[PDB]
Amino acid sequence: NLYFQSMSRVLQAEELHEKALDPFLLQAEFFEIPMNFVDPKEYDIPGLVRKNRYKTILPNPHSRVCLTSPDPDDPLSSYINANYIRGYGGEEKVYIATQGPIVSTVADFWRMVWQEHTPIIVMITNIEEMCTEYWPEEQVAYDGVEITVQKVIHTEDYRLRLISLKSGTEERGLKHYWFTSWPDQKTPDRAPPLLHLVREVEEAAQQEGPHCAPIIVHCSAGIGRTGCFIATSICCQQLRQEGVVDILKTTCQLRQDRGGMIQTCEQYQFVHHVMSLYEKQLSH
Ligand SMILES: O=P(O)(O)C(F)(F)c1cccc(-c2cccc(C3CCCCC3)c2O)c1
Repeated sequence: NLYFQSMSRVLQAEELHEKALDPFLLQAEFFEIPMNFVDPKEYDIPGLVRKNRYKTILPNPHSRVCLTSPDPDDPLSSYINANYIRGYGGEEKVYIATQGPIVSTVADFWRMVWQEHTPIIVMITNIEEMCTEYWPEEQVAYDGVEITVQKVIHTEDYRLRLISLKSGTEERGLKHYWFTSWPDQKTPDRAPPLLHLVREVEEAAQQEGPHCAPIIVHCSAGIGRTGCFIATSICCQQLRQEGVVDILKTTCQLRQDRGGMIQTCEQYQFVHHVMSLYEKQLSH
């Protein structure tokens, strides 16, 4: 409740199923949630224009990812349009939501991957929408870190890249999930590929073992599709643990961390479609 009054609506199975199919109640609920957008005058940094895809979609200062190398005291070098996002039960830094890298922020994005020890990146972008292609065909170096694409795995809904990151003697692995099945119309029949991605990523996150480093999630602005992916991921754990889903409370938690998380009402309804489907799958 730090930045605005959180709201809650605890849904058991029947209400969840019915709520996903009630666009009139969904829009009434959705448009009562504060966007929690940052006033652009909150940042007064020369050269900042080149770091933002959109001038009104800025990272909330309290949860902003600061790039501490090579100069934490330089407001521009330290800047990236990204926020730490709490996971299920308020766990700190489960995710980082960021905008899709642009030409001038490609190297900044890799500085963030390196700083945070990110083991997983989730990219939600259509092949037609091509975010700047920030990974190499085979190999590239950015600020002392050699990035190598070791393997490309093509599945129906995502391209998985197994990437190696090397700097001096230390080597780290990274899994890059490029999801290509984001739908134009957020109808219930388009929910299974997103649910499959959510489940595949949470299993890969568990395989990292204790205190998994932040998972980076991005789409064009880093709020809409990113908000849907993260909200779904949190609610899948809530459903398995508690037997209920609270998409409203989860959306508020996301907005406190980054303004605008779950951008449209159609995206809000889509999360309900995904969660209603997962509840039916779990029931078996
Ligand atoms: O499901 P999707 O394709 O992502 C969608 F939500 F439908 C959708 C459709 C069309 C545009 C955007 C969008 C994406 C990034 C930034 C913005 C800005 C918001 C603030 C003002 C400037 C534009 C967008 O409007 C999202």
